[PDB]
Amino acid sequence: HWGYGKHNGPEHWHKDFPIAKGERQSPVDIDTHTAKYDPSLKPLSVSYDQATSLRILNNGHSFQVTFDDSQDKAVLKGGPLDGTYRLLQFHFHWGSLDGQGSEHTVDKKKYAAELHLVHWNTKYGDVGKAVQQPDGLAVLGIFLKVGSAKPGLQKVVDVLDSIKTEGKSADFTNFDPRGLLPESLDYWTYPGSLTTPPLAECVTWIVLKEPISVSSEQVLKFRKLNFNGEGEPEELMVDNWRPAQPLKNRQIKASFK
Ligand SMILES: NS(=O)(=O)c1cc(NC(=O)Nc2ccc(C(F)(F)F)cc2)c(O)c([N+](=O)[O-])c1
Ligand SMILES: NS(=O)(=O)c1cc(NC(=O)Nc2ccc(C(F)(F)F)cc2)c(O)c([N+](=O)[O-])c1
Ligand SMILES: [Zn+2]
Repeated sequence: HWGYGKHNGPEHWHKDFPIAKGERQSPVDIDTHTAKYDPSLKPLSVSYDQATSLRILNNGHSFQVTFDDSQDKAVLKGGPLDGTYRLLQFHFHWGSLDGQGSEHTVDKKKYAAELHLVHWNTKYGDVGKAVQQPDGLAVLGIFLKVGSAKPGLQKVVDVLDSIKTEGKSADFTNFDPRGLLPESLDYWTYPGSLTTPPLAECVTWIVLKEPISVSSEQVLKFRKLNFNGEGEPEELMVDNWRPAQPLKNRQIKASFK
């Protein structure tokens, strides 16, 4: 199946997932001079104090931390969104070198990694229904640059040895995702898609302007994960990012001047 290699990477995905060539695909390059300030946008409302993390897992293309989404415990509201969206999981995309790894770019600048917090619209009842709707998901995207360490990330870093290969999972309770947020919640937003198969065009993207800083030692440990399963030849999990897609007839809106 699909992946990020020469023979099964993003340039191949359209053969199995023809929506890869669709009209609202992600990621995109954010041109800061053509983004449109929109004064009708509201501040984001991030309510994560009651979040219940469950598991951390290596799914063969990234690693994810999952949350209990059976109640309104960790929700995203406001911004460009109508309604309440529940946090389901977060995961990262990263590079083999510090100058690549993010999926979105800003004036063509690539960051070392990108954090995606995936939320789904509770009006649709479960996440499987939400992925079939044009407003079903909201993904909060946060850029990572290399610099000072991020203390709130260290406990994710320290458990990655236990999920090195695809299919491994571990208990990962009492993790507070508020420690992954930058100080400012100013954002760009646009209508887009999942950046992995099935590439469904169901996502309101909210990309934060302010990156978080992580240390070289922290991102190094991402690069030690494996795409392969246990007992298979080692293949390092790096460069699990999709390149920017055509913007087509979309406008990126900014919440700030
Ligand atoms: N956590 S999420 O981003 O919001 C998210 C939600 C769903 N929900 C589905 O109901 N169905 C589905 C879609 C495609 C496949 C297929 F065809 F890929 F196998 C299989 C099943 C999902 O599939 C994925 N996903 O990644 O597939 C991600
Ligand atoms: N970049 S992205 O478009 O946001 C993105 C989406 C997915 N897919 C899912 O999360 N699938 C999924 C999650 C839960 C269910 C459940 F539990 F509902 F069945 C069903 C399906 C993903 O694995 C990654 N990734 O890199 O790991 C990135
Ligand atoms: Zn992602």
